[PDB]
Amino acid sequence: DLRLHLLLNTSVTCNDGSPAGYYLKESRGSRRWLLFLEGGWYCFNRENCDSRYDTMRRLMSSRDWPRTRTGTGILSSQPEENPYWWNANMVFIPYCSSDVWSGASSKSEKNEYAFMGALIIQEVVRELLGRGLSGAKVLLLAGSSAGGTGVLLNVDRVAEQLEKLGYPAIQVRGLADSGWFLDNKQYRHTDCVTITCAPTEAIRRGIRYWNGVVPERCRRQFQEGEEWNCFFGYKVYPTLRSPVFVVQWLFDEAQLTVDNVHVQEGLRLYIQNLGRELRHTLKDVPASFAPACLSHEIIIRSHWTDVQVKGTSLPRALHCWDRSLHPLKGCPVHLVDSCPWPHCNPSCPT
Ligand SMILES: *[C@@H]1O[C@H](CO)[C@@H](O)[C@H](O)[C@H]1NC(C)=O
Ligand SMILES: [NH3+]Cc1cc(-c2ccccc2)no1
Repeated sequence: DLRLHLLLNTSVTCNDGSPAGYYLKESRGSRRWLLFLEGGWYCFNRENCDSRYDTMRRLMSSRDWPRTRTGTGILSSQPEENPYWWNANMVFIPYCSSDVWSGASSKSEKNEYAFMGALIIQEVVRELLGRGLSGAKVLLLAGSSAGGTGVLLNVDRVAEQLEKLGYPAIQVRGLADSGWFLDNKQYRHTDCVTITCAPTEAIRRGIRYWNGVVPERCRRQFQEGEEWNCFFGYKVYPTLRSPVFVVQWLFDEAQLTVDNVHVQEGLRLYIQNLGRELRHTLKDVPASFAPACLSHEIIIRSHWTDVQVKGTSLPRALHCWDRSLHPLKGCPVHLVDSCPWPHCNPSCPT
């Protein structure tokens, strides 16, 4: 079990002004630290944030959080469940800012909600430095779904934070799971009039509502009013300096949802073209794992050890990545299926 700590800086808050926090399991022997960002979509105006507060309140508030959590998948401390990093220091950071971890805005007389995701990450890192992170050799910032996109938005800022604080020896790296989306043509169309709003338009509105922040080099490329581009992995990844491993199902359920897909020729060609386009964007990503499955998230699932690409599991590929950061015979790090239909890989989740 990981133990809850609410942030000592009470000005860094969840949506409703309650303190943000983190769950921690220390490993005294180890100089490896895993900081995991939870996911779960977002909200981008008063009306759809109010709805999220009624029936998804744990994603908006710490008032009802439990005192402990069990570590699962890559956050497990049992080598049988976690062949990769079972002896690491483990941190789970709950997602309570509804801003894809991009926001820097406080609740105030003009703001019903606070959107502080970017500041929550920075404050967790601080307070951890007084609990043993100051002795680390590797900090892996990982996350799933909205948390995976959050890795891409925040990994270089964590690296810059630690450099300016006087810790040049800690190696910061990223692991982005199910956060690599395409701003592609939808299978059926609707103008943005919540349910009808495409992610490009929803994120453009959200950035303005959240006071959202994107990595500096990407911001400089796309400039004012076009920062939404940096929420799409294939556009922001080439601007990053930190090593980032990309995990992405070729037919992600969240991607199909935003494409208005729920089989005849038209839809067959649409689905096959989606897999080809995703594979094309990963062509020159040297650390990646992309199976031809219809699913969503993987790295904190207990059975994450079961899926393989070309005979190599995800825990193995991540271990091969570690070795490469010290090509390797029989220990690959770029693993992308070429078969073109969901579940053409027999190891896909059921
Ligand atoms: C608390 O967090 C706020 C928001 O990031 C920051 O401006 C302030 O400096 C922090 N205070 C301390 C004492 O760390
Ligand atoms: N939790 C799923 C999720 C997906 C997204 C998302 C992020 C960027 C672009 C399109 C969708 N945000 O959250």
